[PDB]
Amino acid sequence: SGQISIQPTFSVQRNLPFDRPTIMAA
Amino acid sequence: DGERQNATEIRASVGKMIDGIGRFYIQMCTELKLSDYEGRLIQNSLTIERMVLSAFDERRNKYLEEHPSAGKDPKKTGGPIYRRVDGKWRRELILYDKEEIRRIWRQANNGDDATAGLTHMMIWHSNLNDATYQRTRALVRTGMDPRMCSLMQGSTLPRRSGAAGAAVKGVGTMVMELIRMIKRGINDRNFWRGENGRRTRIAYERMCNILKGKFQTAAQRTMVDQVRESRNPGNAEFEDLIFLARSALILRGSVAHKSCLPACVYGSAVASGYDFEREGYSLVGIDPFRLLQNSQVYSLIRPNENPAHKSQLVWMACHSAAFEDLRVSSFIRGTKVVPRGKLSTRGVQIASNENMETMESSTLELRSRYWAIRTRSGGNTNDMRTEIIRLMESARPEDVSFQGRGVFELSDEKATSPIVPSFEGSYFFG
Amino acid sequence: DGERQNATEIRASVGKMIDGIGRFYIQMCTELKLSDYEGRLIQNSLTIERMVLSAFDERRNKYLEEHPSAGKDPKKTGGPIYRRVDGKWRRELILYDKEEIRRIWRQANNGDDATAGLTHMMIWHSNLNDATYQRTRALVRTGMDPRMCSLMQGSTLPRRSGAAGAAVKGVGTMVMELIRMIKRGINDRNFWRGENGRRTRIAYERMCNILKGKFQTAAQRTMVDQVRESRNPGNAEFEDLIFLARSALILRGSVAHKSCLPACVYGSAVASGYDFEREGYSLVGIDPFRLLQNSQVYSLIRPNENPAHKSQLVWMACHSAAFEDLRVSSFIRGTKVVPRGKLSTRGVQIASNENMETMESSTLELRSRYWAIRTRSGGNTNDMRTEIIRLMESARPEDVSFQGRGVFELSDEKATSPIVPSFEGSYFFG
Amino acid sequence: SGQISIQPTFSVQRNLPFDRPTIMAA
Amino acid sequence: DGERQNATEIRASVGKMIDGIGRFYIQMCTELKLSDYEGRLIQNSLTIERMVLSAFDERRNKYLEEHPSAGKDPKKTGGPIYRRVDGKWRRELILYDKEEIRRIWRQANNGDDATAGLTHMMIWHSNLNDATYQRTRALVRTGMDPRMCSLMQGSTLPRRSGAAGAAVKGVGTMVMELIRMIKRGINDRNFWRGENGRRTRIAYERMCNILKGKFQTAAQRTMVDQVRESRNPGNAEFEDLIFLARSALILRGSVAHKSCLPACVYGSAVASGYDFEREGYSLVGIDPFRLLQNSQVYSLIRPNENPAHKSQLVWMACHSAAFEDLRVSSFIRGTKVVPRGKLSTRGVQIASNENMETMESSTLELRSRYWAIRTRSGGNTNDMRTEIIRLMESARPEDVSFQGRGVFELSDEKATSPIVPSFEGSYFFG
Amino acid sequence: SGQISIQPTFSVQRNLPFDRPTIMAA
Amino acid sequence: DGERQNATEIRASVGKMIDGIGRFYIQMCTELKLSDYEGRLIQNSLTIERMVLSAFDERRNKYLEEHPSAGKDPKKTGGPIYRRVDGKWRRELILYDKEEIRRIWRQANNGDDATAGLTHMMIWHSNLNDATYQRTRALVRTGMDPRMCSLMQGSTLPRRSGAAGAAVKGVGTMVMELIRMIKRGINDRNFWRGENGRRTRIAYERMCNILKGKFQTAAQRTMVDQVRESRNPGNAEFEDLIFLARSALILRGSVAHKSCLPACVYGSAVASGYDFEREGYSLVGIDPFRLLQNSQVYSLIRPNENPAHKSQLVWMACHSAAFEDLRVSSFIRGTKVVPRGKLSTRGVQIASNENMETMESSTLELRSRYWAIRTRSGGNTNDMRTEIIRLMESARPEDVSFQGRGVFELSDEKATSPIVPSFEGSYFFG
Amino acid sequence: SGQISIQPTFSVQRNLPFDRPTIMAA
Amino acid sequence: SGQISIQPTFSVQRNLPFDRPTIMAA
Amino acid sequence: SGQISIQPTFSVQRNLPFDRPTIMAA
RNA sequence: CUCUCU
RNA sequence: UCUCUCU
RNA sequence: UCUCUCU
RNA sequence: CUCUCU
RNA sequence: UCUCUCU
RNA sequence: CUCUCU
RNA sequence: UCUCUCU
RNA sequence: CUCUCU
RNA sequence: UCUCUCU
RNA sequence: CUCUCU
RNA sequence: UCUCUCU
RNA sequence: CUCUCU
Repeated sequence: SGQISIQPTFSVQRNLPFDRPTIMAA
Repeated sequence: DGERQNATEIRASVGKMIDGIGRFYIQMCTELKLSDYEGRLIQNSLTIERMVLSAFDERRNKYLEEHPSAGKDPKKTGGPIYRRVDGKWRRELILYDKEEIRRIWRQANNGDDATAGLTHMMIWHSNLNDATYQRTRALVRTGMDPRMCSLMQGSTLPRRSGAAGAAVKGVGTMVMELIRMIKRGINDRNFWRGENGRRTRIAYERMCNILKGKFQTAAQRTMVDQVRESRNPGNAEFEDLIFLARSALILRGSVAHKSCLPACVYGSAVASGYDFEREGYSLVGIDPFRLLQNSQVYSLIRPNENPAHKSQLVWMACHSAAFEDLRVSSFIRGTKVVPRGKLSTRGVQIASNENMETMESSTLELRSRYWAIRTRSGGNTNDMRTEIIRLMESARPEDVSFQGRGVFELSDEKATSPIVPSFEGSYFFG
Repeated sequence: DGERQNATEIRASVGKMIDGIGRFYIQMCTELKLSDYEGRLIQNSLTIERMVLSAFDERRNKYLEEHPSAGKDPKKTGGPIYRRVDGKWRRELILYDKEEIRRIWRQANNGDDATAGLTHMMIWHSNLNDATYQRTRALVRTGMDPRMCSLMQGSTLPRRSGAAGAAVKGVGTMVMELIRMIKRGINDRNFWRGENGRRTRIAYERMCNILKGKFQTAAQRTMVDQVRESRNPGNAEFEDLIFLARSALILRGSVAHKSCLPACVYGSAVASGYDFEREGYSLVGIDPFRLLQNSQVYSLIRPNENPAHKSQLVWMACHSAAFEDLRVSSFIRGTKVVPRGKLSTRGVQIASNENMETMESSTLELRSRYWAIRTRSGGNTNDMRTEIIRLMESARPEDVSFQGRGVFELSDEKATSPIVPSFEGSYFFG
Repeated sequence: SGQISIQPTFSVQRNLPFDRPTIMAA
Repeated sequence: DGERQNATEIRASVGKMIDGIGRFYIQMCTELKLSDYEGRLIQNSLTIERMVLSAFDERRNKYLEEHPSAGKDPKKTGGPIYRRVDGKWRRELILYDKEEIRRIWRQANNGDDATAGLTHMMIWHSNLNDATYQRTRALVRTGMDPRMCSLMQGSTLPRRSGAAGAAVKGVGTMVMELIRMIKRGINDRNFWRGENGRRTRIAYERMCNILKGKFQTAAQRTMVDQVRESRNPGNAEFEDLIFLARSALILRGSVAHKSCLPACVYGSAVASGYDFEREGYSLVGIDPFRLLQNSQVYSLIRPNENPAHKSQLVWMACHSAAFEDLRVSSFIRGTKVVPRGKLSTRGVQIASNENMETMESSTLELRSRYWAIRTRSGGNTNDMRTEIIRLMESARPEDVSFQGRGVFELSDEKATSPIVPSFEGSYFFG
Repeated sequence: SGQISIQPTFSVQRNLPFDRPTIMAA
Repeated sequence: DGERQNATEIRASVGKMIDGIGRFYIQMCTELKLSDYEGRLIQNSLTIERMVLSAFDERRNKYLEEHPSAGKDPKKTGGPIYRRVDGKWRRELILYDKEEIRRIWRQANNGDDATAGLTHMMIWHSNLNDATYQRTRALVRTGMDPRMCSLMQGSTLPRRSGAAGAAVKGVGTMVMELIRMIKRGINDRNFWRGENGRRTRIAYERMCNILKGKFQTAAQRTMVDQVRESRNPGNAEFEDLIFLARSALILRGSVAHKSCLPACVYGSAVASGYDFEREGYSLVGIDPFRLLQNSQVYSLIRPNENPAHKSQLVWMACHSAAFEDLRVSSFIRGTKVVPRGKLSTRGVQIASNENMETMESSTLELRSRYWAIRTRSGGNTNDMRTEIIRLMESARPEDVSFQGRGVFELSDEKATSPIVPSFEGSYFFG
Repeated sequence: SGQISIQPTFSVQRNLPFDRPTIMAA
Repeated sequence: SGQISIQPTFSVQRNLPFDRPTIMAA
Repeated sequence: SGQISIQPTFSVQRNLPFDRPTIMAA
């Protein structure tokens, strides 16, 4: 396993990624 | 906008705390007889910070007083000190009085305890620990899966931290404390009752209320309120808290992010004549970035190790970018950031069982091309369990949070013109 | 030490009250035509005491006047009287005027009401009831657990008792009254308000202040103060009062303990020529023990019952040792004290539905090897709920209260040399 | 259940006993 | 024993209520023009009782006022009245003003509302319903198994009953109300919140507290307290309440048992000149048994039905012996009691769709050889779920509760000599 | 099914019967 | 109707305050050397108002004196000033003495402090802030949900406002202050006690009494009284206050609404020769509407921004219609009012980090077709928690408050003929 | 979320709207 | 709410009415 | 508990001590 | 929730 | 005065 | 020289 | 609670 | 002498 | 999961 | 004509 | 809080 | 003018 | 928890 | 102003 | 479970 999504620290426009093939299913 | 007076007062207060920390480090360096090179070592600054933290730990001091240690007196502290003669580094252990350290700290702060500086040092240590090591063992031991590590920000912060420490720590650490409480409650029945029962109940109250305020959307807020309502929580709301931390990966709470620099940088700044009382300071503004821009810090480098990787680790620890997106971190720093997987460096601390014959000193490249304002938000998100689950379904890998909020050039001290980044690996612990 | 005059005045006052009680009992015995044996019956003395108490109950008298009873006039009183002819006991009911009883009481006290004697008789009755019966039904009905019975001292004392009655009654009885008030308040909303609202509020004030003064340590005192502060108390402070009574088992309050002898002993002492006005008296001194030492009291014994157990029950009721440690009680009395579990005797009172053909009379062995001074303290104890809980944690089954304070020989009338006891069952209601 | 701790009446040195297996737990 | 005044006051109050009920029934019989035989019909007395109950039902009256019925005005009441001319019974419907019934009730009680009489009549109706019909459909509908029916005492009592109605009703009825609340809570989410949320929460509080006081042993008391603690109870504590009612079959709570006679008996007693104000009364004493001993009541008998079985049903309803042991009930009555299975009789009420040509009238044999005092206890019983389960394991079919407490002869009005019964079928609904 | 154990109404010494073959098992 | 003298006196007083404000603005414009166009800028008037407010802030002045700022003296004030030469706008910072500003204010008011004008300016600033920005962060931080924003009227008013400021601020702001007090009380135990304890207790008293007077119906008034009664309030009455603010959305309190125009309009009116001392004034009458009808105000317009939206925002801020119904606001103004969601404009204030090269000036269309009298009521509304909940149930989306009270034509200066509106989006912050 | 009910400023006859699907339920 | 009890102006025999369901309770 | 602050009897310069951890909080 | 520790 | 990226 | 039944 | 800051 | 619509 | 019982 | 440091 | 009801 | 150790 | 509605 | 022992 | 939607 490992780190998955994100922890927004800086106020910059972005697209916070997540890994659905495992997070959505649980 | 009547906050300008309040904002100026807060800036003056944080500048005063930073100035006190810097002058205290200068006093400690002067009394401990280290040269300019030795005083700029990050290991020595970390040792001094541990000196202060252990000196002022009231509960630990009482514990050591009334249970004495084995061959280690409860009256004095120790810490690794590295000094250079003939060009070679060696480690020697110094013994300093806790009372003397406390007196120096009080004198350096105009006779004031100044717990704000202590909390700032603790937050810096916690950020370093988060950026250096993974505590997956504590995650698995308490029952939470090792799968999530983003919420573990500030998991190493002790309970003695004030409201700032509670605000800066992530949702995962609060959940970890809650599950530790629940595990201790399942262990024995005489809990929730008695004299200790009232104290543990109000502790649960306060920690659940700070988790209450940490969260963002209404459904998960209602869920944490309901699990709070339980008088004697157990296994079902054990899984409820597991799910609540689980939902934070998709709808995150508001976790504060601060730039807690090491005491070495503050000491060098004060030695240069900078007075933060008049100029002010801001843990989320340009001031820490500018301070790191014109400051030099040296660190001990182990054999067959990359100074660039250690400098990147130190920079991320300083700016609390351990869980920050790799792309935005590289854009802000200006150099592509190496995730923890291929970091060819161990921790910054040097263990006792190490050889003082193969270590070298290198400058830390704590310079960033861009600077940005740290945000305490979580990101745009726009029975209650099903409602919370339905919210995760909507999220698509394209929602743009902080719309119109870019990075700024170092010369842009007031942030006139944001820079829009255009977007590989994206996870530090991946 | 300027109290010697005050102590002598109090001794003279209590001696005067005791002398008045004794002469009143002598008058009642003379007018009711009982022999020396019949006049020394504890049942007859209890009947006379109930005569006086019912005669002077102003609220009960008014209630009976303005709501008449069924076939029982509100003007006269009754009570069981046992007389012996041909060696056999029988019970007959006498009818005496409340006005006549009141006139006799006033005449026996030099034309003074002397409510002190009435309060003393009420306290003796309450001590007998506490040493004889368990009111666990009242405990369970009001919501308090039946688990605690030590604090129920003086639970049968009516509200007409003065400050002495409030001081002698335990913490549990005050808590029981408080919970009865709270239950009546949850029953209806028109409470705390109106003309009756002011009176019930000042009643709550006074009873909460006497509980205020009853307690010992600062944290529980602060807790009772705070639950007092509530204008319209309810369920949360319902549980607060439950906890406050709950904490009294570990950190007890100061509950007065007095030696309230039956009117038979005082009457016999006065008939012997003893004048308590000059010699003085003390409800906590040697005087009641010495009076019981040289006094004889006879009691009715039911079939297949042990006179020794009834004598022990009467002795404990007299000395208010119902909740006293079994070991110290046995040491003071000189004979091992049987707890209530294996007491092979019913109550001293004989019910109306009883046969006057199988009852025998036996002497009560109210003689004790040692005598001790009664203490009004609670014992050494050295949010606020957690602080109170933490205090219970410290207590260990070895703390020695009343250090250096032992028992004294009957010949040791001034307590020169205390005797240190060396230490099985220890709970009367266990 | 039953009586638990003690109600000190006489001024004698003693060790006031309590039954923790149930009082401390509540 | 200072309760004698309190006991006498309670006896006077209950005697006054009984006298008011009797005089009210006499007034109703006088105004409705029924002969001595017609006035002694239990059906007519039940109709009059329903008259009073429907007249004073404030919520039902308001409901009928503001939602009018179909062809039935909300201003008047009706009820079956049976009268005899030429020896033959017929039923005719009378129309009487609710205001007139209320005025008659107030006048018969010296201008006092006297809700005690209304509650007594409601309890009599509930006892009759419990002794006549089984509400297994309501048990199965709410989720509880039909297996237990002992705890369903007073399940037909409406909410308008005071504290006496709550005390007399069994644990099963309280659990049924709790599960109805839980079902209504699972139905919609807007519950527990809003203006109605506060009222339903305090209703849950009060009903859970009366169930709190109903129970006997500490573990199940703690369990009901914990299920109370839940702010928003659901399915898990749904099963918790199912288990709590389930455990009541083995460790029962304290359920009051009262002798609520029909208004016919009280009316006949008052017509005979008996004044209960002076003589007093007691719902658990000998007084109801003696009143039934010298009272005659006639009832309508359906074709091919046994008058003895109907008399036994009426007697058990009067004495609330619906769930009482068959052997002890037969011993007290002196005639072997037929369980409900082989009772060859329908309900005492006669439906509208019945023929007024094949019905006969028979005297009810409400005479008992022995009389006993009703007990409000549950019987000797001497995580927490496992502890409760372990308690059921200990019970053996030989534990003797109420040791030394027997039955008494009717001539033994004060219960001098109890009679020990020596001990077939034992369950009424078996 | 049917009625199982008992509902003590009168204060008489007795042996309150229950039917274990079904009550204990659940 | 003896108020005519009182009403005329109040009109004269408010007219005198308005005249003083206008002459003060004229003096400031004359001394600061701005043309007619520059003097009519709303930004310049706002800067002058901040000048006055910062000059007279006694607590802030003392704070700055005894804690000096960083590079900013505590003796002088600053503010953005915009001037036009060659047609182009630029911002320059002026430095003026606090003493000089105070002297000018005193001279412009005939040597009188005239705190009424200061309070009026503060209320105008608060109305502008409420109509411009949403403080949902302060709502979520203190624990109240962000769901309600109608009650947040006057949340930015500092404590130095007099009784008028307390009356004009909404229920939500008072609740926010109460919860801030409660949070500070849960933080530390040494509160409610000591010298500061008395002051904070009387502050709680006064603020709870003004909330007492703010509310409308009796049940919620009783609730606020009871939460006041608590000596040391905590978490339960924390939720009680949350519910009390929660109930204000359905049964609102009486919140005053005033037309606080900017100092620019008053200065222009005084420059035109209007004397409000003789003609009088009324913050709820036609006078502010008529004054805005014949007054011209210019504002700075940011690039790609709509002047109409900024004019609508300024108009709503002037008339305190931030939370007013969209339909009635559009009917009164005569132009359909755009809610905050699609307002294509930022705040009226121009930040320091802004370019002085792309800004244009436009006239503010502060003209309304209709005028109406502001009402300080809340609307028709016709345990106590359940009673309050039941009240919310009754409300239906058709109750017509202010029956017969319409709007009036500008020519209808005395309101002879009201106009009945006939009734899309209806919420500004929706 | 957003603004819900109303804050009556002007004395005009109206029908003060509220959004029950969320306010009544809490 | 509204007017509750009475203000005796004329000297006429009467039964001065009050509304207890709310006055007595407060 | 015990004695807390001081009762100045002699006219000598001193620093009158108090125990804030309990006196200030009440 | 970009600029203010708590 | 101890330490470790990743059960 | 004003006015309004009913937060 | 339409016309009156507090 | 600061600022921001909408965790 | 190398150095710390639980 | 009494006495006790510290509920 | 051993010797004094309150 | 009543009474009962221990739901 | 046998004798007292609540 | 209705009623039914036992899904 | 014959008379009552849920």
